[PDB]
Amino acid sequence: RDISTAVVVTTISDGGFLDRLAPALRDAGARLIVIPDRNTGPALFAACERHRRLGLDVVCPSVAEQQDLLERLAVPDLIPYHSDNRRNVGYLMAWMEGFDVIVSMDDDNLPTTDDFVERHQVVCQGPRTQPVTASSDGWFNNCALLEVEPTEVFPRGFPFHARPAHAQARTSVCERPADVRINAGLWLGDPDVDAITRLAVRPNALAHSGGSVVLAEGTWCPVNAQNTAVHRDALPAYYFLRMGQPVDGVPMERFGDIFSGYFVQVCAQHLGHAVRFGDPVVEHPRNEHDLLDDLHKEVPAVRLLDDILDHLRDHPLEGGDYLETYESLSYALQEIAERVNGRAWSPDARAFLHRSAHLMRSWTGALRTVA
Amino acid sequence: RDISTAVVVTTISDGGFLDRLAPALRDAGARLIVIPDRNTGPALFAACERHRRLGLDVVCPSVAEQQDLLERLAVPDLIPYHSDNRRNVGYLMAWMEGFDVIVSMDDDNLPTTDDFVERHQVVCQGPRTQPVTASSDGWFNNCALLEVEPTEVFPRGFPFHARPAHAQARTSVCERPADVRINAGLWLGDPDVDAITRLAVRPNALAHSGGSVVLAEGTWCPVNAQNTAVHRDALPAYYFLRMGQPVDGVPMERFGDIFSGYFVQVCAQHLGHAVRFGDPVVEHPRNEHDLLDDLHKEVPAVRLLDDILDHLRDHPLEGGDYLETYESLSYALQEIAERVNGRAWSPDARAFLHRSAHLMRSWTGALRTVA
Amino acid sequence: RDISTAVVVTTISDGGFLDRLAPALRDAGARLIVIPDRNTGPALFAACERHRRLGLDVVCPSVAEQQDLLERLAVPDLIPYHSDNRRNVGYLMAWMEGFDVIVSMDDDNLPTTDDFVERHQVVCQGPRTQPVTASSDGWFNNCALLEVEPTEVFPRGFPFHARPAHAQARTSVCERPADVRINAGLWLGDPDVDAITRLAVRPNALAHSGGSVVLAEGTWCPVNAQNTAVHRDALPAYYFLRMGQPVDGVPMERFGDIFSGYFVQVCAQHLGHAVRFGDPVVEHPRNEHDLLDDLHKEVPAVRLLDDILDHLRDHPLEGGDYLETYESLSYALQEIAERVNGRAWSPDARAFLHRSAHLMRSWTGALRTVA
Amino acid sequence: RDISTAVVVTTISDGGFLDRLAPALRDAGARLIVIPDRNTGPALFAACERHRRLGLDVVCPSVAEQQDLLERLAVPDLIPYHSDNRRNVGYLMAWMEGFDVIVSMDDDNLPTTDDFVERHQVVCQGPRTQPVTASSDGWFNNCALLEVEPTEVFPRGFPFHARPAHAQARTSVCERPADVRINAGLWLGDPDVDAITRLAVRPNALAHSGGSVVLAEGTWCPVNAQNTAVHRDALPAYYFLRMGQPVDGVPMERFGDIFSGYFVQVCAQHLGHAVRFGDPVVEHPRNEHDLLDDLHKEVPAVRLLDDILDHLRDHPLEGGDYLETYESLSYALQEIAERVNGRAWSPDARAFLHRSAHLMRSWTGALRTVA
Ligand SMILES: C[C@@H]1O[C@H](OP(=O)(O)OP(=O)(O)OC[C@H]2O[C@@H](n3cnc4c(=O)[nH]c(N)nc43)[C@H](O)[C@@H]2O)[C@@H](O)[C@H](O)[C@@H]1O
Ligand SMILES: C[C@@H]1O[C@H](OP(=O)(O)OP(=O)(O)OC[C@H]2O[C@@H](n3cnc4c(=O)[nH]c(N)nc43)[C@H](O)[C@@H]2O)[C@@H](O)[C@H](O)[C@@H]1O
Ligand SMILES: C[C@@H]1O[C@H](OP(=O)(O)OP(=O)(O)OC[C@H]2O[C@@H](n3cnc4c(=O)[nH]c(N)nc43)[C@H](O)[C@@H]2O)[C@@H](O)[C@H](O)[C@@H]1O
Ligand SMILES: C[C@@H]1O[C@H](OP(=O)(O)OP(=O)(O)OC[C@H]2O[C@@H](n3cnc4c(=O)[nH]c(N)nc43)[C@H](O)[C@@H]2O)[C@@H](O)[C@H](O)[C@@H]1O
Ligand SMILES: [Mn+2]
Ligand SMILES: [Mn+2]
Ligand SMILES: [Mn+2]
Ligand SMILES: [Mn+2]
Repeated sequence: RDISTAVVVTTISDGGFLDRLAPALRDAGARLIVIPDRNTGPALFAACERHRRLGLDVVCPSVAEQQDLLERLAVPDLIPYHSDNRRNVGYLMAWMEGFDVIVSMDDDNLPTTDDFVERHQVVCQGPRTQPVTASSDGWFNNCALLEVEPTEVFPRGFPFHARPAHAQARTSVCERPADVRINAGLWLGDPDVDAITRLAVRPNALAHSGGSVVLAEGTWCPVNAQNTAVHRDALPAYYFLRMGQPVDGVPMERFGDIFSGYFVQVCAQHLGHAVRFGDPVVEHPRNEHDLLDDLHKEVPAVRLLDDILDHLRDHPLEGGDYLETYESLSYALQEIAERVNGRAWSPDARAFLHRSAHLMRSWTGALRTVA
Repeated sequence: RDISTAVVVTTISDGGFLDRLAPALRDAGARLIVIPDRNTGPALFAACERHRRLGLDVVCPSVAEQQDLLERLAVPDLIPYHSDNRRNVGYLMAWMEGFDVIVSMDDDNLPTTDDFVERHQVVCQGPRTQPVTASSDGWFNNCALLEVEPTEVFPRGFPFHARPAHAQARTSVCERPADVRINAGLWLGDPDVDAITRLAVRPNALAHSGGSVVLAEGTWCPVNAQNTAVHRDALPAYYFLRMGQPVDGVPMERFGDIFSGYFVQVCAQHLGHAVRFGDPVVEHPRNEHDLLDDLHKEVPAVRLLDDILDHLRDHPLEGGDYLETYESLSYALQEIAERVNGRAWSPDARAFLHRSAHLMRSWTGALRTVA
Repeated sequence: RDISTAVVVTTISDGGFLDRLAPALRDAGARLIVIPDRNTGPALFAACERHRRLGLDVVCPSVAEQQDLLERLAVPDLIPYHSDNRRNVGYLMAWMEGFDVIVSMDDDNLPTTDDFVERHQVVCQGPRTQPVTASSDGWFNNCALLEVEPTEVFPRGFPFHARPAHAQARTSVCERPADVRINAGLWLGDPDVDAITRLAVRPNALAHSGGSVVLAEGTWCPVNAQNTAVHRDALPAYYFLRMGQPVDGVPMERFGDIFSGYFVQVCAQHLGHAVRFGDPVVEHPRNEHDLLDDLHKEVPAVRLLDDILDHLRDHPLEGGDYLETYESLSYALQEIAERVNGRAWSPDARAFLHRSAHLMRSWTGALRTVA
Repeated sequence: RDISTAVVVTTISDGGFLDRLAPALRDAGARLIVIPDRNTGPALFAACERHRRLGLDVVCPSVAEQQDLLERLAVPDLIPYHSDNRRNVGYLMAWMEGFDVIVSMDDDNLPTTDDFVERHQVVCQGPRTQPVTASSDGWFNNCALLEVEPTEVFPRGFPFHARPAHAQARTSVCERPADVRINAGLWLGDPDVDAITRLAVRPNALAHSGGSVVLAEGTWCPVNAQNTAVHRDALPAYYFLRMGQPVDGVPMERFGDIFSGYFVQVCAQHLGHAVRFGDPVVEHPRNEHDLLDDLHKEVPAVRLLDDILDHLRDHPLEGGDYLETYESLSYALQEIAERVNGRAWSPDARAFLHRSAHLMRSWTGALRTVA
């Protein structure tokens, strides 16, 4: 059977990134779902049509076409505008059309090898006994698989409480049954670190030297949405969380895929599935960012992430598939919002988990409508 | 059958208010459930024991006894301390002990007649054809039943959008079947107005001249918790909402009973029940308050109340009893939080309804545990 | 003896208000300085030219002409756009051109009599023995000069702490030397009350029945900028204060003329000058406003006004003219910002008085440049 | 020639740090001024008396003695409690008593050599031709004088915009006249980096390998208050800035010595004086800190520091001594607060520079009172 792959990219650029992204996608026959926004210029639509007649199966639904679909599914207020949260439209469209693989990318992640789509098809491998990687502290640093200067770094969304003692953790590999459903490809150039790390050492990923790994049950690593393949069964749990909720009056941002990466990861391991890190590797000539503005956006989420990850360890989930498990996860987040203690847990911070949980069940309700 | 009545009062005073509250409660054999807090002095416990040996069936469970009960019901974080929200403990205790009538009062509401408890027993009257009062605009002003100087006023929690045109509304009385389950007694001296009205005209309620009324379906009026009797069947919907959630960064307060008054009211009319206003009347020598501080607390809730009340009109509910209806109301509030539009509906304002809905279902879950 | 009058109005309307404002100004030969903004449509410029051809000495400098003037005076950042603070440009222009009387008005205040300009010329009367009105509590309610329904009201900016006991205050009139330099004309229709009063009673001013008064030293009343004449000597202290400073994170608005009215009033009394209230009376068909939004804007300033007014009584001022006295007042506000105590005096609230003081001295610095 | 040295430390510890701090201070006959706070336990007072009997000239004035002193100098509200800002009391006391050298330290900075006081006496050296260090980019990284693992770091308060291109900057040493008035000793163990750096790489200072340098005019480096000697002439410009002012609603902290270090540095260079970095080196077993809480406190100041430093380059100062120059700097900060542009410059951020400027002049006013 032929594996179908759909690449999802939301962007506000002029479409010039298609010149380097299309070749690997066009040669493999994969579909590219470009999600524009209201603040997206008309040059993107002209760039999609130019690459469409070059052989690329690219679609670029206008904001009017996106809103009509979301209104038919009784979720007109779920996905906001002027935000990269609109990539959920691409997730939904690729899921309705029955694609096997959904590859989430940004407009500044460019494949480096011809087998980019083939490597991401590993999420359709199925269960089989394979070498699995476990860590004594329950955390794995995927940036250790890369050659990074000037010093060692951690990925964005990695819990800070476990960073100092992670160097003494024991990494072991064992032959165990595993079912890879999420494949987080690595990145060269500017690695996916938080604004804290980028402001401190300005890391530069030189090469991919560690190969690929599959994480065992209990070993976690943050998964982003800039070079990540998700099997269609696991896609219901890959909802990009809506940002903007204030923490002590400071609205959070840039962590929509940090939560989605951990949410689909804890849902996968509950269902006997695993997350893979490594190939395919992409180039990340990162778009220009105000690093102090990125820091101001991420800190509200960083202040809560360690506590959320700690409570998720002690909260067992229920469900037979990803829809039931993700909805069970949403109820667990509401229980965590009331038991967690900390100086950063103001009433607006606790209410952030409650509104997020409602939006998660609103996302699953839309998927159950098309199904 | 003898009707059982339990009066619930949470306070941080020294207990001197018992000298005028006990006579009407003691002569009727009603129980008084005083709910202290961590910021409550020991003089209250000595005042309860002094009145207990005078004939009053008064109980004053310590914060250790309250927390033990709430922990046994799997709700240790539901009711916060240093807040008048602890009156929910009195609601829960009176409901577990099987009291027919639950009368919510404050420590500055003093009965004026000997039949205070007997008048509040009207919530056990049952269904019968009685004169019911309807208004063309769907709103009733209970302060019009009082002689107020220097001008006409509206009760606290009355929607502001309907105040200017309420004078032209048509009030009609018709003989219809009604089942009174909530009785909001009126107040003399300082009436229950919002800080806007109290700062503007400083109203003084002189006498109760309008008698008593029972409101028909579609006619609403805010119900407070300072002189209100609730039948035990309707008590599950009388949960005092938790305050402190910020609206555009400003934490709301003083509207815990505004929401509970409207919530139990919309739940009652869905179940074919009605709300009564009038006797018994109490004196309100209001405690000393910083009126500008009261205003700063109420404004965050005032900015949202009109929109919430508008959407509740167009949202039909489900349920066979008050537990099912209140839980259905909690889900309706979450749908309203995403459809409502307005300048005051910041992400923290929308998340206020989501966390409140979770706390409402957490309150119903505790009632289902003892049941 | 040849008195010149310039009227200052800043607006974002289409200029239709000129149809009822021009006749009284055109017959008296007074100049109208209309200050447009960036959010002002082009119809206002066409309305000014249409009325200019009818005989009205009206000027309407574009935002480019305003910014060039403010840049030549080394104050390019003093006056913001998208704000009614731009009336300070009109204050500055009328002062540079040597006008004797500067009448501050809004686009919804319309004269009711033909002698509108002549009555406002009372600020050029000079010192003389005249009936002077004093109050035992130090406050005068100018709304008592009007017939107001449905109840008695207080003007916007009146201290709330002195309202309840003001009815017991003794009002006496004596023949004393006085020099009227500020004349606050009254308003029919919608009186100038705060949002607290307008939301509570919705006042309607029927007629001007109390005549005119001149307040003694030690008797204060807030002076707005919608129908107020200021002598050119007192104009340097009439700087419309810049709004937007947060108080506990809540930005203040609608009180720029409340401070300017009190500031020019305490400066005038220090120099032996007085404030007049009464004629000329204008009609105020108030523009449409979101009253709950007006409340949310005014509360931050209302929380601090009573304390600021109390300290201005204890603080003696220095200076020989309005420029020196206004600067001395600016330093006094900085001393008050550190000695005042209260729950509403967060660090941002105290810093509001410091930035306001610098902007006051920046306004006087620009006036010293043209002089 | 008979040089007096007073060490200033404010602390809430139990006084155990005196065991390792007294020997170097006691052998040199220097005075130790310990400034307790309201949240300081009584064990500190017992530790000071225990070390006083051992020969250490240590004083520990109670909060009542501090407040009496600050009240006599007409500055009772300048220095808040429950804050390390109370070291300004120690700065004031050491200045009133005529000490030549004022060494600012914290309770976790411990001398490593016997000549600790003698090395800090370099601020009494006077003008002479000496090796002076200049940098092409105008910045010097004093952490480059240390052996730091695992990677190169920048000191706390170093501008982030100049960090990437600083490696390409040219460092030259020339024989020029210089007058050292501030000597910033270095620190082993935990270096003085911001929370961004400490969270990212967790630096560890191994040894002092770069020697000592004296910076030229136009070469800046942040100066902290944990191991810094200031000549008594330069002490008036060393006022520890008061924290707590919100930036976009987020109160700043931990940067009181970042401003004081830059302020005393720009004042010294205007007067022909210089700043020295190097010996004496102290050990810094840093007190336990919540690093994410340190980050949440520092970000508000980090968002504004690069812009403030850029404008201080363009702003010329006036004055003959440090008092006149510091006051001239205070007025310069007010001009900068209105001309600076950026996303982080909300009204509360601009007003922070205005209230800080008034507090700077309030500090100089108290110094002019004792003089
Ligand atoms: C931002 C976070 O870090 C990393 O990206 P990081 O290089 O920082 O961020 P960028 O790669 O610059 O931006 C991520 C994507 O968001 C798109 N985008 C930006 N603004 C908008 C907008 O207003 N609307 C829409 N529809 N799209 C928008 C942008 O074109 C790009 O495809 C990644 O791991 C993830 O993007 C993650 O969420
Ligand atoms: C406040 C609102 O307006 C009206 O009251 P309004 O006279 O303003 O307010 P009060 O009658 O002064 O206070 C209401 C009740 O709250 C209690 N209370 C106050 N502070 C605390 C505290 O920290 N803990 C606890 N456990 N109790 C507290 C107080 O003793 C009294 O019984 C009424 O309609 C309702 O109380 C409504 O919620
Ligand atoms: C507003 C306060 O209450 C009372 O007025 P109140 O009827 O509420 O307010 P209005 O009369 O509706 O508005 C006051 C004036 O502000 C102008 N204005 C409104 N928005 C803008 C804007 O963005 N830019 C500029 N340049 N002008 C603006 C408006 O056209 C009118 O001339 C009075 O006492 C005083 O105006 C006082 O300041
Ligand atoms: C804190 C900043 O970073 C670096 O220190 P950093 O190790 O972080 O901070 P610490 O050395 O832990 O604390 C600095 C000093 O503040 C004192 N302190 C802490 N809390 C209080 C309090 O509530 N009141 C008073 N009076 N003192 C207090 C503490 O005992 C110690 O002497 C240095 O460069 C500077 O201290 C700088 O200001
Ligand atoms: Mn990117
Ligand atoms: Mn009360
Ligand atoms: Mn108006
Ligand atoms: Mn330290």
